[PDB]
Amino acid sequence: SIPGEVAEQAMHWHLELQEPAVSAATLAACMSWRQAHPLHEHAWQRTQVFAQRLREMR
Amino acid sequence: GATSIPGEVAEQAMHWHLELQEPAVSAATLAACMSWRQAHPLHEHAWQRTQVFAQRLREMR
Repeated sequence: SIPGEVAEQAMHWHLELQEPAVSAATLAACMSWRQAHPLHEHAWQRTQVFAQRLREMR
Repeated sequence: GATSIPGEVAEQAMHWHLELQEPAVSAATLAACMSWRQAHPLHEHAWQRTQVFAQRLREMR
């Protein structure tokens, strides 16, 4: 149950962290988002879990 | 016209955009949307252009 705005932020940061190469700026930014509100962190965690499950099904 | 999206890609792009418009989205739904975007360059591109035009349209309402 992630609110839509949190979800799009969650998606944008997850996708950035999937690039082959990530900048320190982007990391710093991702972490700041995660740390800014517990729902950010929760959204991040759950999205990690299902992304992993999804890959295991391809 | 100005480069269109193949029909099946657009159909998927509309589906994923509308899912993300819901007041609440599941993590499963995010993971699926991301996987689609990542599966082919056309998907990601369609997603981005669709965000752009949806925003423009909203500014016209």
